[PDB]
Amino acid sequence: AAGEIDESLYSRQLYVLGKEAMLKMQTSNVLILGLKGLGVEIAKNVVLAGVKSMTVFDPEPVQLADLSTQFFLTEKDIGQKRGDVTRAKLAELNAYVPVNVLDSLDDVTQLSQFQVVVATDTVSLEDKVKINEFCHSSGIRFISSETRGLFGNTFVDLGDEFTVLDPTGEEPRTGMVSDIEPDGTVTMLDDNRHGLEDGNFVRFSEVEGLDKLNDGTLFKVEVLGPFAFRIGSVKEYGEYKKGGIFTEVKVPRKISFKSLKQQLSNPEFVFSDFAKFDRAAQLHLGFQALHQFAVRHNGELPRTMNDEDANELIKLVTDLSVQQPEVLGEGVDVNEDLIKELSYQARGDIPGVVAFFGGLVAQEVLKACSGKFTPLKQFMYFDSLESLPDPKNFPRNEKTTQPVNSRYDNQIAVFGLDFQKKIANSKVFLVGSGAIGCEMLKNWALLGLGSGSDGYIVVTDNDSIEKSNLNRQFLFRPKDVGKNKSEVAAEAVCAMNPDLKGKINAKIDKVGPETEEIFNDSFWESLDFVTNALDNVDARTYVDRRCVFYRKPLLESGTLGTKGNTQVIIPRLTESYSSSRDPPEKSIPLCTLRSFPNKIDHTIAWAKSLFQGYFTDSAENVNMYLTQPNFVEQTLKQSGDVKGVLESISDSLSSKPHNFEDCIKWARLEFEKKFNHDIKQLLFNFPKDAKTSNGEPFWSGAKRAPTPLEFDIYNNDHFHFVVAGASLRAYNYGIKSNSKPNVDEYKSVIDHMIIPEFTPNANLKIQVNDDDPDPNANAANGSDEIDQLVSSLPDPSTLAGFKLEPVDFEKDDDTNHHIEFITACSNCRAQNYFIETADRQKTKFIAGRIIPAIATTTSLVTGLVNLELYKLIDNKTDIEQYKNGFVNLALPFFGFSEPIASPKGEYNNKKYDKIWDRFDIKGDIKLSDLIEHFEKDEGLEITMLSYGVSLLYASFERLNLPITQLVKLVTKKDIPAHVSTMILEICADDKEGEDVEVPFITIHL
Ligand SMILES: Nc1ncnc2c1ncn2[C@@H]1O[C@H](COP(=O)(O)OP(=O)(O)OP(=O)(O)O)[C@@H](O)[C@H]1O
Ligand SMILES: [Cl-]
Ligand SMILES: [K+]
Ligand SMILES: [Mg+2]
Ligand SMILES: [Mg+2]
Ligand SMILES: [Mg+2]
Repeated sequence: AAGEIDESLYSRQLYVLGKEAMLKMQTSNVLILGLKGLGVEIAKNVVLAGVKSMTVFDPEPVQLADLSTQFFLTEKDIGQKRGDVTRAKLAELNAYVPVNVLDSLDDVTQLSQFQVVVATDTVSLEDKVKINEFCHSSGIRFISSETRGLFGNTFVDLGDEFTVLDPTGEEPRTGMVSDIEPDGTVTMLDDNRHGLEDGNFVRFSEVEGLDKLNDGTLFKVEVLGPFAFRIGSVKEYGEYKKGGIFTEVKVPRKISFKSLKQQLSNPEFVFSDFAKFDRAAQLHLGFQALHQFAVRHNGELPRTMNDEDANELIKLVTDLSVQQPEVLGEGVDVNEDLIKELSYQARGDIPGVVAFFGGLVAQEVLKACSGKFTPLKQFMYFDSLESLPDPKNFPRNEKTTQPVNSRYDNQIAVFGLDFQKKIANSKVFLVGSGAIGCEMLKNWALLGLGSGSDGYIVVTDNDSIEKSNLNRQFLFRPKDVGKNKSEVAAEAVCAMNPDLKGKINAKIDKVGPETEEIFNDSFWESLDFVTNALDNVDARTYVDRRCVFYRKPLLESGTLGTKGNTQVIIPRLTESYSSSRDPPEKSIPLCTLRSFPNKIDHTIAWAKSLFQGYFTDSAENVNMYLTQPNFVEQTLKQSGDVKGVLESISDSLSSKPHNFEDCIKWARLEFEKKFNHDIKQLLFNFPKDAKTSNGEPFWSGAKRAPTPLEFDIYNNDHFHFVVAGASLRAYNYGIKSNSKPNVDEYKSVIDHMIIPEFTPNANLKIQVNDDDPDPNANAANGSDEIDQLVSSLPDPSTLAGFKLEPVDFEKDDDTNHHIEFITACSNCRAQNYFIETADRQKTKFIAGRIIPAIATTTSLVTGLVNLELYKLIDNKTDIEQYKNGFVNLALPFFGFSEPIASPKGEYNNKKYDKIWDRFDIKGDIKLSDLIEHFEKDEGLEITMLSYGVSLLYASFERLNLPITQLVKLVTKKDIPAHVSTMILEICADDKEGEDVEVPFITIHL
């Protein structure tokens, strides 16, 4: 099993961590001490990630209050040992990870069986120090974490010696160079930014004239603006001539950690929130004081909301400040109000805080196992005090926060009973049931959100469960693959908290325009707020627009590998998701794709397009030509690529295969065309020694002169191009004939083919720049030469019943030849242009647009969302109380900012909210009266009334049609069915005679 990773399970996580880090993880034995909510959350993430084994220690009996955040305990478990009852449920998370229970820790030498030891808040500070001393002195990595109500911390001690092998997890930077001067000044090609920072290291390739500079030697970077950097003298290597590519290399970094005992008096802090810098040292003394309080008082924490205990904690912190003078520093007084809240909340057990630290700490465990990413060094403290409701609405005292003998006692401890009841009675829509959705439903189950008679949860997701989902969608099991995500998730969390039984309406509908009959006005209007758990801009933007329309708050969030974000959208207050979006990533120039690739990303895009044309569009165009009597006529109206469409039909029918041998021949001939003849044609038009107008080499920089390929069936890429191409063609034409192709079989067919020789077309123009005109446009064909191709098409009557079967691209079925073809095809073109070839996993990442994902980040971001949710429940209108988050666990880095206020505008002298305000019109008004009323009371000379894309009115004949009739007219005579409201968008002029931006209209039918 050594060295093997199950890519079909770990696919998305492999794109975060890499194979080497996971191989180190699969050798590491982890021990977690304490299996309340914090411990089980950490264990859940580490077991999903795949370590060698997980061992849990917790002999304490389950009590009902433990269920606040321990999602694997049930009321039937009370009195049993937490470790014992949790082991079997953790074991079900990942069959590759054995989960054991450690019965006793009296003998500390047992720790020597483990590589990483995690001490949660069940471990006293006295025991944490003893355990850390044993781990530190033995070479065992040590991590501890504690949560106390809305506060928490983590401590990391990986020993005297630890090597970071990759500090960031980012793709290495690369770039093309146009000069390296004798002093090492490197000039970037054209406008290309290097993207490097001082102190980075690079190696070089293709630098002609400097020979051994390309041998993998590393050079330390001194940046000289964003388009040049310096590497020190290169005189010893020669004299630059031309060419070159730099590649950033991450070098190992040896670091050293101090023990817990040393760090108690002289801590090294990583801050979680730059608005709260000064709180870290205060909380550092406070968390210690809580332990001292417990040793005084028979192991008990301060009493909930108890002011006597709080005053005692403050004195403990004061005394400790004198013993630990370097913590606060000189002249800094104890923040007594802060310590008071810590005392008041010490017993609290809050799902969002547990999820935040569970995700952070589990990732630190994986860093400890692997050397991947930069460990936290060494203390981080956190609070989410902004989550507290306004005491005017929900007073906090010993009466309101007292236990009621329920699983929620330690959330009540913080928020009070009435606030928890308001959570129970909340009405929420969750859009999506994947990674964030599953974690979200778990958090809500622990909150009891929707368990109240007036509350409920709706969750919708049209997708089914797939194997790779299981790595981070922890409510799903191997047996659940193929079932509907939302339905399985709802059932799973109601087992975790039967209080939610019957309160989760699991739907399998896709959210978007086509389901507004389902998600109608009554549906949205009833909601308290909406939570997104989506993975695409279209769905996120659509939900955002509904939330704006219905003025519902929206909780947005996302992850990308180790990075994540949260966004709070509040009606009449903040920007929305849509207005905050970033302009799209610039696309690859078409000439670069078509003729001058220089990165594997370019050859993969090209190969994916060829795949689409060969095996999807070609088949569809045939079927349409055979089925629609007007196809040819339509194809000149619709056009786009008339020449290409008609040629594909003619090719598809004239060269139809009769057996599998015919498909092999076809694929071998396409190999010759794409990787030999077309390349000789390019070189005919642009000889290797050709010059531009200004006498410089045409083939320089981003233009890499290719060499045609001579087919070699022992080259893996040539072989698999033909295998995959033939199999997909055989699929197209319903031919049948092996998962293992036989090289000798294929070789016998190909060996006996006659391969047409290349003859150049000497009258072609190939586009060099995208600014230049397009030689291969419909305008570049001619209205006369298409007739030949049309009349040469066989009439459908000669092909009765003939049908081609189009391929639907599926990146995640490794037996279907899709990624095989794209990888081989890409790599053959990479061979043409001397680009390094890529394996199937990288090709699948790019061609499939897979998003790197891991449960640690998913759980952490979800925790942060639920800390903002508390603020919706209190109807907070102070924008300064909300927190938009950005996280990068690689670093680790945490940043928070208050949301951005909605832009405000003026159609002069009237102030409006450019996002949330609109004109509400009662009734199906006649067009003329609507135009009038804008002049009457809004003083607007309306100039463009549009419904969706079309313009119902434009000043560039005359209508007295009620809007509902007007829309029918211009939308090909369709009848609105369930529509009670209609959104219209206006362009207008103001009383001063000037065009103004104006809010949209709602027609209430
Ligand atoms: N318009 C929509 N309506 C409802 N659910 C949606 C919509 N668009 C996307 N989703 C859901 O959002 C969820 C996003 O979760 P996530 O991306 O973790 O899972 P996934 O897409 O199956 O995994 P992967 O991206 O790794 O294949 C998906 O389950 C997806 O079905
Ligand atoms: Cl390359
Ligand atoms: K020519
Ligand atoms: Mg400098
Ligand atoms: Mg999916
Ligand atoms: Mg997805």
